[PDB]
Amino acid sequence: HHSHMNQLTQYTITEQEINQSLAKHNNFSKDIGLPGVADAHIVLTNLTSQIGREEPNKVTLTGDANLDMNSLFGSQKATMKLKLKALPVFDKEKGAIFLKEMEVVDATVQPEKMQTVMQTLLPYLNQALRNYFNQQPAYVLREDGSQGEAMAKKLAKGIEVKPGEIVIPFT
Ligand code: NA
Repeated sequence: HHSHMNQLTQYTITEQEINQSLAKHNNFSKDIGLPGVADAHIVLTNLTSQIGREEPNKVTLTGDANLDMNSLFGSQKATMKLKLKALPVFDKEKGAIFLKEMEVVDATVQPEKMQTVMQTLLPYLNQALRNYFNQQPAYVLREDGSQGEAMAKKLAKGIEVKPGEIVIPFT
């Protein structure tokens, strides 16, 4: 019965909850690189997370990107599979979890000639990613959801990353 808080001492956010939230909040569509030389517009979709399985305190993400790579002489479409890693950090003020310092762990690009361009543009993509996800939270605690979530917002004593899920202690 919904009148009883599942958990009384903490609140838990699963990989699946983070994924659905990202699916809502992730609208990453940015320009990366050097206009007129190697300048890509990149849209990131389908971000799926893995919580705290490698580095105990870090999160991993897989996603797809579509790119339009541009130069003064033309453009070419590219697609990309990415693996990313980030550091979840809780902002008490906003009652929100941010995936900070996001960077590309591995990437595969098609077509082939776009492979070397993207390797060069990697640090630009890293910049766009961490600027985007440093300010767009991955998860925001609401007051009009479960009572547990309401209580996390009010009491949250930071977060703790465990295998498979993010825990927000009330204590
Ligand atoms: Na940027």
